Amino acid sequence: PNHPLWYTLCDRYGLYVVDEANIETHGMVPMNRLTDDPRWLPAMSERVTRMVQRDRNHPSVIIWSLGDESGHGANHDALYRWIKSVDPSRPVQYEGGGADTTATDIICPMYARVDEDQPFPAVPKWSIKKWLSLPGETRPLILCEYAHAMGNSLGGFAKYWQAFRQYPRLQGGFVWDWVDQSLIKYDENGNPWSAYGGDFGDTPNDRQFCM
Amino acid sequence: PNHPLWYTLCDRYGLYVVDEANIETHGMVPMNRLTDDPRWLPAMSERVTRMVQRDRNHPSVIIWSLGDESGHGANHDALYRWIKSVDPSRPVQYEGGGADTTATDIICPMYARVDEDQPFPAVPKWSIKKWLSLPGETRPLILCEYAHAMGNSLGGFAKYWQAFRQYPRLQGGFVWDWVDQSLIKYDENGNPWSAYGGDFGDTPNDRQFCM
Ligand SMILES: CC(C)S[C@@H]1O[C@H](CO)[C@H](O)[C@H](O)[C@H]1O
Ligand SMILES: CC(C)S[C@@H]1O[C@H](CO)[C@H](O)[C@H](O)[C@H]1O
Ligand code: NA
Ligand code: NA
Ligand code: NA
Ligand code: NA
Repeated sequence: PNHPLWYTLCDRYGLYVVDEANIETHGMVPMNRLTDDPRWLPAMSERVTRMVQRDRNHPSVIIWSLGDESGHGANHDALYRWIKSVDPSRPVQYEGGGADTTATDIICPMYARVDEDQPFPAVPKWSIKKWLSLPGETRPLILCEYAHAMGNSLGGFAKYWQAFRQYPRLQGGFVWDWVDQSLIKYDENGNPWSAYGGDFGDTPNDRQFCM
Repeated sequence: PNHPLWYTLCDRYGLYVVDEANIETHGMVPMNRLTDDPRWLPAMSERVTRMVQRDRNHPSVIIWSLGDESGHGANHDALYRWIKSVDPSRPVQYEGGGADTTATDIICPMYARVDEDQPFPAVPKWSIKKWLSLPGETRPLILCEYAHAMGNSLGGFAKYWQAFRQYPRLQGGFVWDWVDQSLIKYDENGNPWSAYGGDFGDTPNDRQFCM
């Protein structure tokens, strides 16, 4: 959840918001180790429930999200239903565990390609065009993340937009991401320069991946 | 319906057969002028019912078809339901009126392209990949006719097969068609040659379109 003024500005200027619970357990092995564990349900529940209690009156918020990259655990299904019960006015989405689990109203993959399948075991990233028509599938698809804009990037961006415009159930996505997470450091003469991972003696680090 | 031995040979050699009623009203304006007219229901009904009565014990017959290029009329709906009632063992298909009407269990377009939409009013031929995922659509898609093999043709055939293999609900199609409808004529010297439309003094004619 963002600084409260963010929603006020989105209400007034006009932007659709996905408001997202502060839950990410990316580094766990497997990713759902905590989210499938009932002992972590209390802690997870408060990150979801308290977000809804704070932000449910903002018109800019159109979609709730259970968090990010925490696999798919029974705790997600429980909190999905909690939101659906408390606030019927907004769809709930969540990408973890393969982007099309029972904890999501929207097929919301990250970095699924337009035409190319990436058939990873357990959590495949189908071509988005293919994903829509999988046997029994009926939901809209909106990429929670796509077109990773790291450095000299956004190659193939037009391929997404051609597809979004051709397929009714391909309803767009959220580019990753808005702003480089570089930090200011200063040389011996006080001149500022942009620093990334590792530049503060931080180790292990993931270098320029913050930008 | 074919010569009765055909089905015997398909039973024994092993070919899947679509058995199709002898109903085609292509030249009507609009195409459904007779098939939507209850006056023509009796004539139509016999072409469907007597086919099913004849061929229903052949294992090679896996799908019933209500005919060809006769638009979509209420008579199709009645006869679709008749077959479903009398023979639940086989899906019923029919392409007329846009290939995805209430008279077909299978989206069965003719000459719909792989990636390119052709958005004709009333009867669009969507990209087959796009067609599968239209809001609310869940049926399998098998082209009743594709890859018109007229003369030096079948360019882009590989594109169909790539899509068939990638998409579960794209379950293939029927090439148009098997054998040139040329007829043997003889010249002044009694030498045989292959003839097409118009070569018998027949007019109006559609020339080489029979091949
Ligand atoms: C590097 C991948 C295995 S994880 C990948 O890292 C990215 C780096 O910017 C983003 O954080 C994405 O959300 C994440 O899926
Ligand atoms: C020419 C189109 C307007 S109709 C087109 O003609 C073809 C000619 O071989 C085939 O008969 C197809 O079945 C038919 O759709
Ligand atoms: Na769209
Ligand atoms: Na990053
Ligand atoms: Na297929
Ligand atoms: Na022909």
